[PDB]
Amino acid sequence: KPKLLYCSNGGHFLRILPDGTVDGTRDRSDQHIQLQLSAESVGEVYIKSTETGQYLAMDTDGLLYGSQTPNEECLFLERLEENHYNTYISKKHAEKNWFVGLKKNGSCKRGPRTHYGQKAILFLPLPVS
Repeated sequence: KPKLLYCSNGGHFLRILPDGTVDGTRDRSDQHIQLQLSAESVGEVYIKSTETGQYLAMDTDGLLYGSQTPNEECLFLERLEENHYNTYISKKHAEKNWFVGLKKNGSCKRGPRTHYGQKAILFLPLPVS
């Protein structure tokens, strides 16, 4: 089943627009916030927009963007945090410890500006319903 990824930080939902853009919206009713989480290997996943077929991927500069094709930049390490929040780490830049995160305003928080402990890197997976 598809999910909604909520960021405790601004109380935003992870969104990927068809223009490749990735930000956060508070509108639980937006079509571009439903994603399908795919397990590639163990602890690894693919995050995909059910609407556009876009994959969430992270550039070399730590910027989030939507990808038309599944690739290296699209895998993330899924971590279940003790508080029952999830964290996602770019697999390509794991050694850098670059996370998926959103500012409080809902803007994408760049991978190297993120860090463990931040509220911007804690997501909660919700039912679309």
